[PDB]
Amino acid sequence: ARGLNQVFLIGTLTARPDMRYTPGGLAILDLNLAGQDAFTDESGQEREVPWYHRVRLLGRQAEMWGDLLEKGQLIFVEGRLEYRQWEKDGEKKSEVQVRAEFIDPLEGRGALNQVILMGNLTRDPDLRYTPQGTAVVRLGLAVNERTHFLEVQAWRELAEWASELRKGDGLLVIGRLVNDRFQTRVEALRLERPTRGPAQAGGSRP
Amino acid sequence: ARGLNQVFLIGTLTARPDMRYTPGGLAILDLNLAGQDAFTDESGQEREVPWYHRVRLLGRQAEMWGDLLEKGQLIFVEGRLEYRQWEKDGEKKSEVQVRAEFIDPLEGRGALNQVILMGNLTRDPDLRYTPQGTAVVRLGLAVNERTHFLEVQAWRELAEWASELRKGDGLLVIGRLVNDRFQTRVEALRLERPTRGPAQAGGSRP
Repeated sequence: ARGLNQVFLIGTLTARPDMRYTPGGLAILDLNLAGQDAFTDESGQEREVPWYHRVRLLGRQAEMWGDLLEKGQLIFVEGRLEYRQWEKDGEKKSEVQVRAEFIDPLEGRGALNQVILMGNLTRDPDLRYTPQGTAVVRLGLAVNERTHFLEVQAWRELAEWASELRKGDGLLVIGRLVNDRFQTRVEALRLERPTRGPAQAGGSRP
Repeated sequence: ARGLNQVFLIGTLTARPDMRYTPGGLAILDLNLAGQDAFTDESGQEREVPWYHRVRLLGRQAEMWGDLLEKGQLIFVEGRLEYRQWEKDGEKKSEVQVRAEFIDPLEGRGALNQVILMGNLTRDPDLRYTPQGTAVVRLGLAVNERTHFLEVQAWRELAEWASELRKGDGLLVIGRLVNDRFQTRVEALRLERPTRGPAQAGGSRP
């Protein structure tokens, strides 16, 4: 594909979902989900961070659930990232939220956070280093599967590789959604550069 | 969702793709991809297995690439699993293949195998144990996002949990696609049971 925007989550409801409708009649259901990621590796030496994401469900899906979800329920989400900007208003000029296309409450018997995107860089990479000497890069990505602008961050080896990218380059991103004003951004676990599609005729050749 | 069928791969072409058309004019392009998964964990004690999957691209996508792919090219695939059965013919009565909706050749500068499914069990679980005493279960899953029948396998803790499932139960599967007659099946890395949708009125109540 050219523009790809996919989010998969599995977290627990932190409050009872509260229904709501628009003046015209559109059902809107916001679910606050929490879970955690184990950023650790090797034989320990690291640990694991928590995440809290509000996911929005609209329409008939919102209509069939906005009444049955109890605080503490484990839920599976299949959705995408939504970018919105305005004047005035909010916290701030803009926000990125998770939009649920579907949801499926799961049995708890007695967390998953994955994101995959593909777009174009909106500006040149920004490589920086931490006091300890760890490479870190911030990337601006434009995704149109309106256009959505998303922030991505990568560390160490990946950061240094990404520092060689150029504004406008295509980028495939695979990672997890993270928090922090306050901003929802993507923490890249994997990065690849898709070579552009087939090569036209060309005036002077290439 | 109810029926979910998503496959994501990143592997290297093992031969130059060979174009082909149907009598009516449909473009068909088969790509043979290879890669490997590191089934290992903890401080070693394990290693990593290889995979070879033929992915089929049809139509205009097949038309725009079936000429530019060189043996050795790294490719990203976004697709789904396809089940086909017949009489006579093949190897054998049936086959499961990966159907590519899109593909994106990637720059190699100078592997990914993930599957997510949701369907219903077609029969009761089959729990077995290895000589070493390791729990292993084989599950039959029916997915309709025609219906596709897929085989799934899980080990240890997951296998014993899955042995408590019943024919007809809903199941969410997250794992990797594996080989081996010869059969393409799914190796579950994660399993969850989605509680069925909202509860009707009910004659005697439930």
